[PDB]
Amino acid sequence: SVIAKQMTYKVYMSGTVNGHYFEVEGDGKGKPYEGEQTVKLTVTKGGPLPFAWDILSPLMSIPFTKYPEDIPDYVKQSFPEGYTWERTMNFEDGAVCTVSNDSSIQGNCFIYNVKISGTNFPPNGPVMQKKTQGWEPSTERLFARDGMLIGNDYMALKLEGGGHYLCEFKSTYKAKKPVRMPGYHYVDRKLDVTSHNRDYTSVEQCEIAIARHSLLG
Amino acid sequence: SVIAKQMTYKVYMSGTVNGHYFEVEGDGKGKPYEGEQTVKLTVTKGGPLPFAWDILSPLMSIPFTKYPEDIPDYVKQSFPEGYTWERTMNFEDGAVCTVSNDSSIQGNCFIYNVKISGTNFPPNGPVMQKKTQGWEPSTERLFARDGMLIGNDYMALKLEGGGHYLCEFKSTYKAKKPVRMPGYHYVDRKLDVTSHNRDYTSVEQCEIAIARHSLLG
Repeated sequence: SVIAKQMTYKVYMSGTVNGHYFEVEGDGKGKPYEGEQTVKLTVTKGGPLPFAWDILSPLMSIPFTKYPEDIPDYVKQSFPEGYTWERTMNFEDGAVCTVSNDSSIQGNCFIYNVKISGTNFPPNGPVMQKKTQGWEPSTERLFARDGMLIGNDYMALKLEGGGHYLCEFKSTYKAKKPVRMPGYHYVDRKLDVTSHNRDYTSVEQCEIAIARHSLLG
Repeated sequence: SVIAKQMTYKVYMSGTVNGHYFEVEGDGKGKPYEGEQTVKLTVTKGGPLPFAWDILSPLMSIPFTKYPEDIPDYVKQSFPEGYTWERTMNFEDGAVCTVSNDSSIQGNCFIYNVKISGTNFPPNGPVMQKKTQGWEPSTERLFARDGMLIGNDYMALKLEGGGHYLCEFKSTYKAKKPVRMPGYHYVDRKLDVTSHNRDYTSVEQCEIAIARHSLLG
């Protein structure tokens, strides 16, 4: 097993949202087998960002998911060779982000290369007016198809003054070598911003991610 | 007590799928506060149906959901006046159904009026070829907006041979008077066809439904 009980990672993010180019670099660590991690992000280009930080936070570490012994762990099995993923984020006011990731390993250090293209955020909307206050806890539905893992997740941003702003995640995770596939299952997650400077050009995040069966049956 | 701890209901369904008209009538009973119910359905017009029974099974009973004390029960509070809902079912092969419900109560019997319009089921697809083998248990994500309950569920039909046929549920539930709105939460469900005749003109189903918060602290 190339995945130690304690691990670090580096994330390199680049892309455009509503035509605004930026780069973010991150240093993370955690306990992959406990589904616990933390990351320090720096906006290295195009900060301060003109859009809500929250739209980037779930793009900056699926090896840090607690899997029980009876549910094959697609992502961890992929190492050392690693995996890629693609994701679409469909926001309820019509905006879309497309994201691609390539993940690899270097000693005790995962390396994530992530690219985002986001468009059609209304200038009106809570993303460009920064009215978001973090994501609700969520549950990804996962199942195996043609040797890839398909993920779906109904995510929701909390809005300044009470309501929610919805975002549908669709994810395709692809190991760079075939691995043992899981059955139909779920991952419960909780993602929080745990620190920031005033303009969110320096940010830290905590995540907890635990796989499980369906609760009923 | 508006809603008794042992209740019956009557379901009246009519609609069109790929232009085929049909009517279904049901007698149900269960324990609304324990999230347990059974129903006996008869296809009274247009039988035998030329499409998989499974696409109708989740359209014929949200009063029968076990809610814990701390999560407001939107649907039970709406009685005796009742509620309406609208649901879209979006299948991954481009098939779609739109559904509308109106519900009320009469003594110890709920009355459900449901109308469905479905189309675009391909002739060699699993619905028109009757290759489906029931729904996976699922989890509906619910939250409050402008006195209404918004629900989203990532559903999956099991197929002959072992894959899945995905369907996205989007639901809007509307109480007929103002009630105490719940916070963001989940309902887990398991729906089984427990008995049927060969052409599915007589069918019995069982359902379990339980509300909760996220599993993570």
